[PDB]
Amino acid sequence: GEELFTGVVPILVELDGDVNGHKFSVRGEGEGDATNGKLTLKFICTTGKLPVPWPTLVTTLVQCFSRYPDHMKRHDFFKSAMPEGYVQERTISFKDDGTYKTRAEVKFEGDTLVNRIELKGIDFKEDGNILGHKLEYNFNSHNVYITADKQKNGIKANFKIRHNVEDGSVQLADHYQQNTPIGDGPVLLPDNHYLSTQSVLSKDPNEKRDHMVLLEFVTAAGITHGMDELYK
Repeated sequence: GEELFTGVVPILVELDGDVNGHKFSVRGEGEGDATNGKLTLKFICTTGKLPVPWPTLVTTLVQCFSRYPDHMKRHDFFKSAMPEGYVQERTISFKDDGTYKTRAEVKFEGDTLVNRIELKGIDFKEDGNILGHKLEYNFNSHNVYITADKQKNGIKANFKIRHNVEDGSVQLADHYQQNTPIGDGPVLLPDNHYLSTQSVLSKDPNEKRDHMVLLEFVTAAGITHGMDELYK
């Protein structure tokens, strides 16, 4: 629940990936401040060079750090499933290109929130925008649309990421998401709402390994009932 997220929380991220047979690993570390909706992480490709553009991994690499406004806190499934955690699964369909399938478990290991991911990508084009590394190193702002999945006792989400391509075009990545709690504990199943997400990508000038520094802000919105500041 909310009590685990009231301060600054250390984060660890571990990804094992395989895209068109190219195997790679990513590790990240940082901290999250759910009260302000802020995440700061640094990621390293521990196997060498990354075979895909860093931006294509941003969404895969802990929505429990979203800032839910006071009047919406009963719609925060992610924190309600902690510390035991949840499984997050996605299909990410890159328009005119391949598909990522991801499975992650997000849970606390003591004081640390840990996101452990497996990623499998198939059907990518050798000189498409992904395997051809034609995406700009930046990120746009997007909304993540959430709805309850009573039958799986969790949530579904959908959104479309727009990756800037170096030639001025846009590479769409359609996201279909499911989250299911780990274990049988009670959870909060929300009304429809969304997460507004901003991200800033940068580099550590003293880092020689292939890496990504990330700052992210995430707030929940889309429900108005109970927000008295909106009356007048």
